[PDB]
Amino acid sequence: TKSELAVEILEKGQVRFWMQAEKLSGNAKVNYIFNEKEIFEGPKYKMHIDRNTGIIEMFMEKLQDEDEGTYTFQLQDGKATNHSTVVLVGDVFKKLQKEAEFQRQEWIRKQGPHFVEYLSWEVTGECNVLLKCKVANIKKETHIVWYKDEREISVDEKHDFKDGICTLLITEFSKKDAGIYEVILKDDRGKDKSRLKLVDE
Repeated sequence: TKSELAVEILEKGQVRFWMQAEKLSGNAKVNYIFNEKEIFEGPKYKMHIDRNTGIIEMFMEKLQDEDEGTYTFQLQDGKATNHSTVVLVGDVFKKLQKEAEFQRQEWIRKQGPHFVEYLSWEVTGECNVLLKCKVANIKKETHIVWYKDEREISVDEKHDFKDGICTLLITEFSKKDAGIYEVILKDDRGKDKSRLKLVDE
């Protein structure tokens, strides 16, 4: 065994269980085990063996809570028999699960219109407040919608860009302008949201 069973998070948040054998014959057999029960290729687990490199892999799209536990690859090649086990319990499980969830959601988010910088505010002009954000992967069809307190606020609709700044000018800022501002980006590729609680005293 060149390396024992280990688990890492890949791009798109995929979960990769892998180990490396020094050598495989091409006639090797692997059994995959989770919490003392054999598991099989299908909608949940995908398995791969690369003969030349000795790499044996199992992939998952994400970790459900019930996926906490002990994983074993049982390897048989000729008379040689080995196993390698990883225990995914406690903090390591939580960390893997959260990292997978975060990376998967981030990859998805980025395939559509999304925020690069979330809402912030500045003062400009004659005591005005400008709300601003920075967005990316916008297309002509993308809807950009601004709200205060769940009520739409109309702005000029000129996003003749893919990446850029979106702003909302609040003229003569006063108490009536306090509230929860939101900007939604959306098209058939995805939806992203930003929020800003603007107070006045």
